[PDB]
Amino acid sequence: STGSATTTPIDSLDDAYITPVQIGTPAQTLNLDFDTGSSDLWVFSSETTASEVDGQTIYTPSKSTTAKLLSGATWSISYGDGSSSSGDVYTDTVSVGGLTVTGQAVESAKKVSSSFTEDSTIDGLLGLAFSTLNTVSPTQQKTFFDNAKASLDSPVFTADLGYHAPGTYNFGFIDTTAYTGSITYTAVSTKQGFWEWTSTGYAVGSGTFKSTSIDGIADTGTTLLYLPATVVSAYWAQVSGAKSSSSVGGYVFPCSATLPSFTFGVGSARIVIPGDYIDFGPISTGSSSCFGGIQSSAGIGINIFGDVALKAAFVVFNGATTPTLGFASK
Repeated sequence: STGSATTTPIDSLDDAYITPVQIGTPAQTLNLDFDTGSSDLWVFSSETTASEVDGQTIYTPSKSTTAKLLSGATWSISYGDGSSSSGDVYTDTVSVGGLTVTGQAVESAKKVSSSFTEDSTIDGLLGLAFSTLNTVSPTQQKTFFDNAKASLDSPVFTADLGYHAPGTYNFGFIDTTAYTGSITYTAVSTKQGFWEWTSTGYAVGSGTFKSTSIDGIADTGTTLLYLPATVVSAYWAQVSGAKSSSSVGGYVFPCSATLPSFTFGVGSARIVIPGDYIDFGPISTGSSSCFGGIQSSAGIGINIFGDVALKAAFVVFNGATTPTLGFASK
């Protein structure tokens, strides 16, 4: 089997991407944030505290003839941005782009933090990291991909995120029309539960490539590119007037700037992030200070190849017995 679904930016900055997901019988379609940095499929629901729901579409398990309470199971998750959610668990039929999993754990939120409430466009998350990170207790549950894997034509999924445009998540096949040149594959460590890999270096604009190992995670659920302070300083030093602002929470730059590109290494291959991808717009409405899309990972504890990086590539998440990651230009 295979599946193919379009993923759409939630706003004009590509802050996140939503993908329609069918849950239950008859189908209830919710728009979920596919997150290769976490491993829980959770949804706004009829159980979510009413004051914490503001415009989201909810899953109502009592209206699904295939929903079953997973008795005694609870979940609770905290994300890198400080947001969180928790609740109980149902199993139900879940379909993405024509690919169906029966008996998928659907984690129903009883509580969500303010950031989730305030984002009316995201109805929940669909985790695509390794199932070892799944938070369901006392019986850990499998991700949608893990459940689907054995049925797929090939044990892979691909992320093809758009810049200010829709893109695609495919399951079970590699669309050879969706990228240019060849795909370069690189080793993955699953020791921390992430799609963790090592970039071979970077360049800023038309500058020379610096060969240096940068361990980080491929994370579709993180907006920006978070890299070591040395690398980030070298980038922003090429933008007149750019500075790190403790009050804003990262590097800002004059909105009048033209940003240089940023290149990262994948083995001997190179992925180029155009400068425009690094512009996250005014820090507040009407400001002439703009927020940068490359930020320091210092104090996160891990480097994160988030959407800023991934949307410059066609990315293969290869879930074979020994997982790997592939990157192609597009």
